[PDB]
Order: sequence, then C-alpha cells, then structure tokens
Amino acid sequence: FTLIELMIVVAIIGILAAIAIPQYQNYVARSEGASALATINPLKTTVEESLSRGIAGSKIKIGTTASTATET
Amino acid sequence: FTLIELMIVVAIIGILAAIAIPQYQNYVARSEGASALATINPLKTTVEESLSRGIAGSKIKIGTTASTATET
Repeated sequence: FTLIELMIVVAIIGILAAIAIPQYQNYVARSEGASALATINPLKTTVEESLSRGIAGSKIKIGTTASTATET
Repeated sequence: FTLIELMIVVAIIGILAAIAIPQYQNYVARSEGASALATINPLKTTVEESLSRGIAGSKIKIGTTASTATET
C-alpha cells in the first residue's frame, strides 16, 4: 500500500459524499389525501340508496353488523 | 438511485394499499328481482284477454308456435 491510493480513495469518498437530496414530503401529503377521498366517496351511493328506497335517516350507520329491511 | 426515493415509493405503495371496499351484493340481488317481475308481469294482460274473449284455460301456453282461433 502507498499514500497515492489512500489519498485518491479519501478524495473519491468526499466526492461521492456530495449528492443532493430534494424534498419528499408533499408527495406523501398528497397521496394521503388522494386515498382518503377515494375511500370515503363511495358511501354516497349507499346514502342515496337508503334515502330513496324508503327507510329514514339516523338508522344509517357504519360497521359490520349485517343488514335487514329497516336499518342499513 | 438512492434509498430515500425507494423508501418513499415503498411507503406510498403501502399507503395506497389501504382503500376500503364496501358491500356490493344487495345491489345485484335487488336488480335481479326488479327485472324478474318486470319481465313476468305483462303476461297478465294476455291471460285476462284469453279468459275474457271466449277460449277456456289450459290451452294457454308459452313459447313461439304461432296462434289460431282456439289456442293462445
């Protein structure tokens, strides 16, 4: 081993240790909103169906408790 | 390529892989019944016509075998 190789390696290390990094927060901030609406939009179909069929409001809830001929 | 971009992509993939899916069986179950009755209701007109014209029952059948002055 010599000093030339070691110095060249040290210089190349510092050279590589200079890559810039741009922002990456707005991407996730927008992806979260693009998914929230896509997930909570389809409920309007069920709401309109329940309001136009015959049953009144209030009884319309969320979860997984089966269904019947009165509550949705 | 760096690790920041890859990790952000992996995180956005998992974020997108979270959209909920509501039920979609009652819609078809109701559409089938809404079509069955709509298809098999009009036969009452022909039944009443055949019973009020003069010909008796029994001879009233279904299919596509033409018609005459006795059978419907």
